[PDB]
Amino acid sequence: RFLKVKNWETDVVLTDTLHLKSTLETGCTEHICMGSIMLPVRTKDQLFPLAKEFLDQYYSSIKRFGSKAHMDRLEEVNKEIESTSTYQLKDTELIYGAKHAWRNASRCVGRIQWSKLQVFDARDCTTAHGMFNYICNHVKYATNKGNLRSAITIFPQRTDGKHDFRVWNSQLIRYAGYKQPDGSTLGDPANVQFTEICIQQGWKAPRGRFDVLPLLLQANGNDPELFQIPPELVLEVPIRHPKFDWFKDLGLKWYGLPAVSNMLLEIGGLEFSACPFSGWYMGTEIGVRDYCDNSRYNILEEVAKKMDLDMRKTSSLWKDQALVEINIAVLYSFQSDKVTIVDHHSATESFIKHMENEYRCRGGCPADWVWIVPPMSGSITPVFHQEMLNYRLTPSFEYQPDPWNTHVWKG
Amino acid sequence: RFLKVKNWETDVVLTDTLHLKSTLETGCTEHICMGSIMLPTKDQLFPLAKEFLDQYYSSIKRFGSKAHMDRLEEVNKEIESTSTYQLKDTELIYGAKHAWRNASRCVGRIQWSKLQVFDARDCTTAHGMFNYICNHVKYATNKGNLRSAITIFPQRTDGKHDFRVWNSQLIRYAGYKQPDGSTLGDPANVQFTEICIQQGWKAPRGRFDVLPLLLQANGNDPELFQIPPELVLEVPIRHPKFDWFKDLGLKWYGLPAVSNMLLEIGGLEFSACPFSGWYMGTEIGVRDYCDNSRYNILEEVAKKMDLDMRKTSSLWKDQALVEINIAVLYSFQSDKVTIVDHHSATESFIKHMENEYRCRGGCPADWVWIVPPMSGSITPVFHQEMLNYRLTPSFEYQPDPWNTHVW
Ligand code: HEM
Ligand code: HEM
Ligand SMILES: Cc1cc(N)nc(CCCCCO[C@H]2CNC[C@H]2Cc2cc(C)cc(N)n2)c1
Ligand SMILES: Cc1cc(N)nc(CCCCCO[C@H]2CNC[C@H]2Cc2cc(C)cc(N)n2)c1
Ligand SMILES: C[C@H](O)[C@H](O)[C@H]1CNc2nc(N)[nH]c(=O)c2N1
Ligand SMILES: C[C@H](O)[C@H](O)[C@H]1CNc2nc(N)[nH]c(=O)c2N1
Ligand SMILES: [Zn+2]
Repeated sequence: RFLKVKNWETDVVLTDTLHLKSTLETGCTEHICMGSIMLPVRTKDQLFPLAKEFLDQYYSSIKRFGSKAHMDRLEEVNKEIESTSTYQLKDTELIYGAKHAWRNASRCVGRIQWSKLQVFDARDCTTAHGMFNYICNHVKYATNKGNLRSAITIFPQRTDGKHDFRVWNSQLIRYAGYKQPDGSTLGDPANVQFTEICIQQGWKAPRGRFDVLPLLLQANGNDPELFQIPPELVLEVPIRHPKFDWFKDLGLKWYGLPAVSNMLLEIGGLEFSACPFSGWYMGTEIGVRDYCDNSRYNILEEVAKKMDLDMRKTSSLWKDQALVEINIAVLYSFQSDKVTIVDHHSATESFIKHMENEYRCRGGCPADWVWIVPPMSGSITPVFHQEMLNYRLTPSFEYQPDPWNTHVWKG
Repeated sequence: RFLKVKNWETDVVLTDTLHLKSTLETGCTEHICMGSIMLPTKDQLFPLAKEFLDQYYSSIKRFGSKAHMDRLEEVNKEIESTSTYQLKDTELIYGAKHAWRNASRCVGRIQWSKLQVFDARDCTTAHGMFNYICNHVKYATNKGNLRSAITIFPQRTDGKHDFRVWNSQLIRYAGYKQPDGSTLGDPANVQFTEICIQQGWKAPRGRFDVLPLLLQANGNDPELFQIPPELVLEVPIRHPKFDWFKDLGLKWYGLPAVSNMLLEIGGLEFSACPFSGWYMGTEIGVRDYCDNSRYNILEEVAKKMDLDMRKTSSLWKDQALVEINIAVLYSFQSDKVTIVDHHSATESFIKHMENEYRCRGGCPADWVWIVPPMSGSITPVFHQEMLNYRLTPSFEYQPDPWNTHVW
């Protein structure tokens, strides 16, 4: 079967056939759409079909489908599964798998880059100290003094679900939040709970507005351990504005390396519960969400104050106006310091070209419109006008519960 | 089966049960979500009639009463005998209101119960339709203090006698493609504009010519009527700071009035049912003015602001976008014509969702349409999970009449 998506700005119509390879559920049914819902120990049983699916895909990608090499590898994995209940990936399969999970990530606007990804194989890691060293090297390599390179570090796979490797941080680099006795928050309100766990675990908190959190690392199902990332490895950018000289005196900065550490990578049925990955920022992630969400740094008021906007009625669009300035500042700052960043116009335009290339070469590109459209200036970006189809392909990146809700403490 | 929606800004969780009364299909499956796709007999009719009358009689605290049963009885026998039936005025009014209440793409539904319903079911000609529409326009406009309204022409019969308003909205600006290759006026309406001329409209060939109405009564060929200019309220667009803004010579109309939809009540189909409220500022300033396939004015405005147009990363589009939108709102407010900003509207809609969950057990909402086309994440609806499903009575999209009509 064929499915058409239309672009309402251009009238370009594309045809999707890739959706036929879809497996996991969407959350939707014929009676309900769950498109805006944020969240809508395997037996040998289910495992071999998932392994076979993956290896069939891998072998097709290299033009070796049905070769003796393909067949030998199927047989090898088959035996390993029946014998050990699991199997190990070859390096080439790990690399391919990790690239494809990014390629398949329907909420990611940055996918034009999916084929350039440095994969760090960390499957020999055994301890939290070992995990710390791997993560430092990833941060240093990815940062590359502001000339950001995409990277993923892959720690050993799940075995019985009692021995998981986890990075407790949601991102490698994030700022502490501290709830004060008066109800106000200092630093990032998104990180208060994780901050509290770190304090509990022995972190000495500086208690400022921009304290880089320590890494909290769990190896082999053991209790996690704290480590401070060497400060010299943490690239940061002071935020200033090209025309407003008072913008610097708001005291804002941000880190250059966006690096998601809480997701689960699934490859051929195997589960990698610690797989920190990083790229570079789109300006709005910082300027819109991190700075201007009410539940975050929430700087809209202060910025509009300093701009002396009319703040008494919302229909002055003072918030919208402050919002643009802040985002100019973010892009300006990163550019001036030579730290890789992309604005939401360039990123979305690039994504539309990627998406069309994908339809032509692959027969589709699953995409989640709710996430792909930037959180400011929605309709003046080309993705707003692009119909998208959302479905799940593996290899994939999945949300998993925060580890403090599940971990069984050893003490 | 009982489903939760979470607001990620406030942590408020609501429980949706109303979806279980959902009837129509979404376009989505467990395998593919189509949330972003714009368009995804006697036996059939009695279930539909019954379902409606059951909820009507429930709404008036008289479910399972004799009057309930007597009407179920009466409509029952009227269908078997006539193959259709007629709504009581009370039912028509209740259904029209609920069609709006159920409109999953409408952010303005806090207003749903204040809707003036004009029963035009006695209409028989295009002139009659014209008369009804002028009255609607004048009533709704109300010298700038806008009032919501719908006018309901006769229901579908054998489908060969449909009433239709060929216009997509009651009031829109013409569009003419040029020898120059470019487009004068609104590019959205080029096609409709040519059909008007081909049907006899003498077009003035300007940038903001109010289109004539093209009305189809009783399946006949449609006819042209100019809305009395004095009834079409327009607003000159100026800026509270930039004096030069007026020199762009931008204007918009005060009355948003969708005229191409199909209203379904209790299985009956009302293919001509123009309805109107009042604008959210972004509809004009973000979409009408700045869409690249619309008036597309960003470049000209940015130039007047002398912004750095060298590079996308200076956010000059974004800068000019805000100003343009300030100008729309400012002008409407100055001239005393009802308008709402996206901040106020979305805040109202969060309050409305609350009410609906509490009093009805849910509220169908399409996030892709509800979140404004500018400044999304600084409005509360961005952070609000919504479930989208189809309830009846409803408004439904219908194919442009010219692709259906035989002359
Ligand atoms: C190269 C630069 C990149 C840019 C500009 C980019 C852009 C984005 C943006 C704007 C989002 C939504 C973020 C949000 O609103 O929180 C996103 C989400 C995502 N991206 Fe990309 N990305 C890039 C690299 C990557 C890489 C290297 C991977 C994995 C290998 C990746 C996988 C994802 C996933 C899994 C999500 C969803 C995260 C979640 O559900 O929490 N991204 N990306
Ligand atoms: C009271 C003032 C009103 C406001 C501020 C309002 C707001 C909106 C907005 C912002 C949209 C999205 C339209 C677009 O972006 O093109 C919308 C769509 C819609 N509204 Fe409301 N609305 C109002 C009154 C009404 C009334 C009176 C009805 C019906 C009686 C209604 C039913 C709908 C329907 C059916 C759609 C979707 C139209 C389509 O799919 O093309 N609206 N409205
Ligand atoms: C690799 C990469 C590149 C780039 N430009 N940006 C990123 C950042 C990814 C997102 C990190 C922040 O996401 C947070 C903030 N809101 C949702 C939360 C992540 C999340 C939460 C939930 C509940 C589900 C889900 N799928 N994802 C990562
Ligand atoms: C009553 C009312 C109040 C208010 N504030 N605004 C409105 C205007 C809403 C609709 C006018 C614009 O809709 C056009 C332009 N883009 C989509 C098209 C309507 C449409 C098109 C298609 C293909 C499907 C669909 N459901 N609706 C109406
Ligand atoms: C409720 C809604 O799904 C939620 O707020 C989403 C909307 N779109 C998003 N888009 C991106 N890129 N990131 C997000 O966190 C969200 N949040
Ligand atoms: C493809 C996508 O569904 C389409 O562009 C939508 C997005 N959201 C919208 N939202 C509103 N309110 N009105 C629209 O016309 C659209 N267009
Ligand atoms: Zn869906």
